[PDB]
Amino acid sequence: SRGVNKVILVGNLGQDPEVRYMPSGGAVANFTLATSESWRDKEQTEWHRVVLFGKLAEVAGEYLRKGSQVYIEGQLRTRKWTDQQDKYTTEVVVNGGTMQMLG
Amino acid sequence: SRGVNKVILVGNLGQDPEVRYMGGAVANFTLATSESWRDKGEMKEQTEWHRVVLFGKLAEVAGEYLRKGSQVYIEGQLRTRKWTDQSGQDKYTTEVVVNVGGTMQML
Amino acid sequence: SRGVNKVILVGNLGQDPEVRYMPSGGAVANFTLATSESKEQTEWHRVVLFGKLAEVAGEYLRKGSQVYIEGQLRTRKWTDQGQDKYTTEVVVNVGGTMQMLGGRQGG
Amino acid sequence: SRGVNKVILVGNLGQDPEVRYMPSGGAVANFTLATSESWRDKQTGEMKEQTEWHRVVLFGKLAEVAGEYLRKGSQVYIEGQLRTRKWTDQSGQDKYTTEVVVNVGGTMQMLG
Repeated sequence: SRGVNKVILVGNLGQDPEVRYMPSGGAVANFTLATSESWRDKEQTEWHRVVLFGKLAEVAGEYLRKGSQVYIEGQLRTRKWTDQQDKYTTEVVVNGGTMQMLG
Repeated sequence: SRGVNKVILVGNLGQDPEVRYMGGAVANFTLATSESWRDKGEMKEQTEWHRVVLFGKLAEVAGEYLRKGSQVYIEGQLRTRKWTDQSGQDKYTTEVVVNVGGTMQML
Repeated sequence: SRGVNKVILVGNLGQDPEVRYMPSGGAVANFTLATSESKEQTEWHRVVLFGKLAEVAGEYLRKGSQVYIEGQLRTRKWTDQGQDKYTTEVVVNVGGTMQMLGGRQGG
Repeated sequence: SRGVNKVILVGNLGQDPEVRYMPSGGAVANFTLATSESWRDKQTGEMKEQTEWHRVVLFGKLAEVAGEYLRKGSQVYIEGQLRTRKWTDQSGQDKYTTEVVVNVGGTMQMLG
């Protein structure tokens, strides 16, 4: 493998985790994570799209709710999709990655 | 300051850095990282392209010394910004932004 | 600079932060932070904070507090009553932070 | 599994890696890694340099890869965790060593 692609997030879920099961039986979870920065000339929030697979996805479905504080270690992935044109979404994907609930 | 938003990358510039002066400098370039896995059986490979943006001294350093193919270490944060393109379509871009608490190191 | 020296910790304070003032007047906080892998084994990390963050730690942190630490490794040499001793600490530098995560361990 | 214990290093080997094989059969490698930072004292204006030497330990394939390809002065990327281990020395002194340990879930990457 060439280079390093690593994301570390701590923040709060903006909604309940959505868990879907793949025909194979592999769990997949999605949720958004808020991080913010406040400074004096001000507050700016960043919303991260997190994707979890397998057991970690199942853990998210059991235990995570809107407002839950989690730690995320994942990788950046930009994927192309089209809808009713070309759209691109950059996600934080947990594959070597971990998820830990902090409350 | 509320939560943690941290990106760490090691990779190679996909082109020469674009440097513009505002007085603070702003530089941008793309970074390739790749993972290689073996098929279930051939050595396969996928590259990920990251959009990096630098501000101040780091941007100026990038313009001086970085070129297409340079290997760098980046520590920054994620920012998704919205723009409408000239067709009226709302578009979003996620970039890796290196401000003060971030670094860039040439390897 | 030359190379990268980065430690990232999430865990719980082993004791109350010890805050002392240096001759210079700068604040310094010291405490231990526990991390564990599960068979279960605990790693105790020696954390050192300086200035405003150290005072913040003394005000608001207690034994059992969950914190996030971003710092760097420093091994410092000190002699005992006369053998040479070394301690490796996680020191929160310019580019580092400490963030209170809320919640606390019990007994 | 409880909390987070992560070290990230980029630096240069201070020696060739020593690779011993355990009786179990798994390889173990160790070497020291130098990281340095340079800054100008904001109060005094002086230029300052400080080097930090890290003790790295690798297991399994990475240990073997290190023995094959890494040498003194090689630039590597390390991701691992901190471990402090206790030992009494032949003089009877309790001693402590903090190492950067790369197990499963860590990586070692040759740079350049």
